[PDB]
Amino acid sequence: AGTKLSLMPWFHGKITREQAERLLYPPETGLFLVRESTNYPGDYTLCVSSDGKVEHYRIMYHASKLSIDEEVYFENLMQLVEHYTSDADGLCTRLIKPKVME
Repeated sequence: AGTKLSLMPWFHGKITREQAERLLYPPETGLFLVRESTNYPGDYTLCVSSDGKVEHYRIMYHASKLSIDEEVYFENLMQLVEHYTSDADGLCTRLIKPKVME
């Protein structure tokens, strides 16, 4: 049993920035994961490989709504990933391929 988010192949839970860097190597544009900081529950960073390195997009919450750009907002993290899977909408790349959680 788990939450929907817990079962999402791109969701790695509480891993560090440095551990994400090792998971997203070698670079492959559009390979991605989301990790959570131990600082605070639901403090997420979307980590995506693009143009030979990892880009890190930290989620913010504004009145409980999630964004990574202060332009486009979502109710939850799964909606955010869904959106950027289909088009870049200003990100460095679409989220093309999950780095599958093991």
